[PDB]
Amino acid sequence: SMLDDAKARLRKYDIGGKYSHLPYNKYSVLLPLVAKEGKLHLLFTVRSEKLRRAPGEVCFPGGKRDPTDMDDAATALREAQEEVGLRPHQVEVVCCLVPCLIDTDTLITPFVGLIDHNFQAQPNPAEVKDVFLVPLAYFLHPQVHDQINHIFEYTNPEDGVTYQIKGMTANLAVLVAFIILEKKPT
Ligand SMILES: CCC(CC)C(=O)Nc1ccccc1O
Repeated sequence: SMLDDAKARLRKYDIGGKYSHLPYNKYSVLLPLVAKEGKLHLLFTVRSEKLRRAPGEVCFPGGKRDPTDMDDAATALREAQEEVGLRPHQVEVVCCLVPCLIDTDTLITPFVGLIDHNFQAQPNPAEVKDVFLVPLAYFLHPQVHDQINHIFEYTNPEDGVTYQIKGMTANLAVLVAFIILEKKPT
């Protein structure tokens, strides 16, 4: 099937725990895959205008590891629960993609998760101003804008609202699209 095909592709790129013990400042992100209307979508957040770091920006759910987390995947699941109400029975963590090195002392680890069809987002307004879906196929032919720095613009045809997606978030989206959608009969 569509969902079984996605997980089997993703598993070939799983690095597992290989880099997880290194002595960095540690953050995790969850890349949430949702099936709607016969196609795969990614779920994004818009960060609250009140936050210290990157207020108003598009990002995946995520945050800083804390002492309660059993491992890096637990960080990503805790944060997703707090930000959008995703419960653990509603997500299957399929793999761990290549981590992102920043600022010389920080390592951000991305996990891909398959989301239950009955999940409905409950944005926590102290952390998240908006939640939206983008079809995975968009990231193969994006609408690009140069700020020189590449910025994707996505307009939701439901309401005509435009979102800007950039940086690590945009890079990870393209990576997941390539993994899952390259070389497929139509
Ligand atoms: C903006 C939220 C995101 C959560 C994973 C974050 O805090 N990133 C980050 C961490 C350390 C240095 C720079 C950064 O952008």
